[PDB]
Amino acid sequence: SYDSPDYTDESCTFKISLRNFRSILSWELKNHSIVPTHYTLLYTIMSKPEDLKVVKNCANTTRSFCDLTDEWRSTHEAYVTVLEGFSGNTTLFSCSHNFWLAIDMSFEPPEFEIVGFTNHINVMVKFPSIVEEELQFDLSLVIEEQSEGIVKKHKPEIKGNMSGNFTYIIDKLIPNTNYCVSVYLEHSDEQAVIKSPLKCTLLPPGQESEFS
Repeated sequence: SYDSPDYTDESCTFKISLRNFRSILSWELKNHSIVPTHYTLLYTIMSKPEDLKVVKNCANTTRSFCDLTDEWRSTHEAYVTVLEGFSGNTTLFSCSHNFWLAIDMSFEPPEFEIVGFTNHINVMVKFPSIVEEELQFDLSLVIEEQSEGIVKKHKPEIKGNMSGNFTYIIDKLIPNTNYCVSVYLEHSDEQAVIKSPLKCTLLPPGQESEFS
């Protein structure tokens, strides 16, 4: 019992996710009274809010999460999006949001593993096969190493590392080092931490017996 009534009839909350450096934005329009099925994902760029587009296949669509790999190439812009959802045949809502990709860039879907050796770590971040030489990105990757209780944030040069089986090795460690390795990117702040579900790969723990 606090604040105003729980307006659970239009959460109008949208989220964007970057799968293999592909943009995909979704929406969260809660249902209370009317039951809207089809929606229309409309998007634009903050610098030009007058250039909104009802993306094909994302207009009156009885689906929710709409994709956009080459539709939001303005990585250096805040893709302002207006998702207008009509309940059945009538317009029931029209909400917008300034998507800060350049500042948010949510990366997670990509594949990633980490094999740990008795005395070292073998981290492999599986980013899509792409030739950065034609990449409009300007983001890095952060290999966070949480071994045996020790948390760390690695940020290897992604100048050609975000194009397949990223290869990083966390060394300078002693046997028995179970580390949860996350794969979050960094643009220029400590708030863009898309720390995906880590990977806790251990090494042959050298905590065996003890003799001469």
